Amino acid sequence: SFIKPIYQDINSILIGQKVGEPFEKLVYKFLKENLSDLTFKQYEYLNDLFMKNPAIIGHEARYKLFNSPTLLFLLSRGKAATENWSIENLFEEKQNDTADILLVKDQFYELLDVKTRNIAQAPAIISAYKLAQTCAKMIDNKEFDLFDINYLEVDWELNGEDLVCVSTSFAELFKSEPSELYINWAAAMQIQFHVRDLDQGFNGTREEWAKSYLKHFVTQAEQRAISMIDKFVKPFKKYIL
Amino acid sequence: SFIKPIYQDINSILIGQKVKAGEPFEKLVYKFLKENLSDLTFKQYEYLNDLFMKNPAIIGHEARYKLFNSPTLLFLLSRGKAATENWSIENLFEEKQNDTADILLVKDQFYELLDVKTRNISAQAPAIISAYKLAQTCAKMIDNKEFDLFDINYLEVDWELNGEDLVCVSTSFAELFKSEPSELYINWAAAMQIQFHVRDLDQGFNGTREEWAKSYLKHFVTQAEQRAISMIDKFVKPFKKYIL
DNA sequence: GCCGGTCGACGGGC
DNA sequence: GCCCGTCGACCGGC
Ligand SMILES: [Mn+2]
Repeated sequence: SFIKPIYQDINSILIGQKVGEPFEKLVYKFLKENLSDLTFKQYEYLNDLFMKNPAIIGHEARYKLFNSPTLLFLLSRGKAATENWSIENLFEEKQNDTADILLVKDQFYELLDVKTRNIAQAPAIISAYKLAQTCAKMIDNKEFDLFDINYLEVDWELNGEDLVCVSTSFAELFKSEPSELYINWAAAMQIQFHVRDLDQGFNGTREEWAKSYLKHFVTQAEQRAISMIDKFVKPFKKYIL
Repeated sequence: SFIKPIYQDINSILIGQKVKAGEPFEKLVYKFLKENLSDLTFKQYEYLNDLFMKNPAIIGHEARYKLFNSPTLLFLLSRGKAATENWSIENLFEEKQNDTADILLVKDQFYELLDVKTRNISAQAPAIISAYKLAQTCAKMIDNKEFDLFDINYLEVDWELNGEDLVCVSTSFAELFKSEPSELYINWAAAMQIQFHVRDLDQGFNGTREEWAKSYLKHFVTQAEQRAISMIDKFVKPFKKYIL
């Protein structure tokens, strides 16, 4: 995390700003103004990577520029989009992209999401399944010291016509207890939580985090299958008889 | 249906119209219907505001819920205790993008819920209704024998890009209750949404609406059982090896 | 709050 | 095209 060591600073600049989505642009702005050389939006990182490798043409070749199957899986775009890419056909911000912001330096990747809220309902974080896949690849490729998925919550309060930042929170996914992670299966299998109160006491490595998270996903997967029978089958059986 | 009879007209008018998202086409259908079927044509929050406004005596969520005279229709169109509780002429409903129906058409205690879909040409099949929402609707239709009360219909607006602007090329009309229920594709991960292309929706179901409900509920259940099972191969089987 | 279902829009494999 | 995940934004019952 390149953000933790300057989170003091980020908090204080964010506290008192006024406009809740417009808030993440102020996080980007600040980070770009202060960590310029390592601050990227995801489509921007991809553009930079590919521009800097003009000889690397076509999807299969460019897929090799990541030299990480986990990072190829989290950060890369699809075969065709990676094929059709050129200096005249650059990538553009897409919501479907994994990270709000990318911070990279000395081969380390900090995937960062900004979450904005008033004072209610837990946002989508990542597909529980997409995470399981991330973990599997981590473990398979022993990529335990490559990336973090961290979060920044901007808490705002209404004010006339303005919205004002009351406070900020920061959390690191790999510092959380995997089993405390709420999975909303129906809602695109999205892990949901508020950054402000995501547990931060996990005392293992990313390897132990990945194993522990796979245990949780597998567990909940089993639990959902069972829950589906109780919720979606049993009650409706009486109408077929 | 109140638009089935006038569809060649909505089709007449829409085809050939330019727009400089694809969504503003929904805007043109609403304008057309509001003008040619003024009293029937709503938008779920309009009807909601309307139903309550013309009943100033009826106050609070329970009393207002009675206004619907239909468990099944309540389910579809209602806004929940607090929203219904704090509704007034100084706190009217506004359209939410997670309401049931884009457009509501109503005459003589009959309801036509109309969704508008818009598209290019070989696009993703869009969300229709939560398979589970529909499962509850059907059950409610049956528990309460409400088989002649509402239809769920769709209008598809096909556009092609023409330089800066989009030009309506064709349109489609289809009825959910005329589709063969067992053909309805349920995308479980994506909010349990049944997805289909309106244009391709088959319309050869011949039976009571009851038979459609019973037949839908057969599909939903079969599909649910299959999904739960498939979670084991999709989400358990591949990750077991990682358990230490 | 916690839980979890709903509508939208889109990617992206084959 | 079909299949079906992934990210947004949201509701609304306890
Ligand atoms: Mn975001």
